[PDB]
Amino acid sequence: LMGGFGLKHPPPQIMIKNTPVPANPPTNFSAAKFASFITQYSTGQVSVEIEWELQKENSKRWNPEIQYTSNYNKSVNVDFTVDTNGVYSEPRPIGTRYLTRNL
Amino acid sequence: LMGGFGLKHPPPQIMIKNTPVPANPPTNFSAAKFASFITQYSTGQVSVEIEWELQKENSKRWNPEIQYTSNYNKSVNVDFTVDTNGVYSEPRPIGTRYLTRNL
Repeated sequence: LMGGFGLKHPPPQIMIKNTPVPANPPTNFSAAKFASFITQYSTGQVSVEIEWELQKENSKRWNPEIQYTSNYNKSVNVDFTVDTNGVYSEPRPIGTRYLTRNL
Repeated sequence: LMGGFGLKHPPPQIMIKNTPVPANPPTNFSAAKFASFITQYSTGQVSVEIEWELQKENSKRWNPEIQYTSNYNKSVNVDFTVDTNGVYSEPRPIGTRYLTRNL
């Protein structure tokens, strides 16, 4: 109901954690669990590749159709772009429904 | 300079006329040319088929591009359509330059 595709078997969850690295144990045995750990974090790179199937528009209508377009008028910032501070923003919620079809 | 493609050998001219059909000649020979003709015209159907080669847009720009679009606001007449009297009109001179490319 928010949108998208309902999948019985959706893309699986990818789970990740940093393996615990203990700090130095005491020199005499203690059966208590370790609360003492070496502070660490991890970084890396993640690639995702999806293949999408398209359904082309077959329409016979004579007149032109509504398209999603940028505005030609001048502006301080270009839409869908970084600003002077390096912040990427999205001006509007673009939807997918423009082309038309008969019932 | 008006636009289009310059061709040394453009599409040829297609020429058509109605063959003259004389009216009844006099019954005695006269060497004067005939000025007297059966009034007639011709109608028919004409098909033209052109094959056009396309050059696809390769652009890497992130932000969206200007498109040619219809206006969604309501109006008495749809653009590029007949009116109530059956007259087809073109509201504006659509040009071909929308997509962008670097120098």
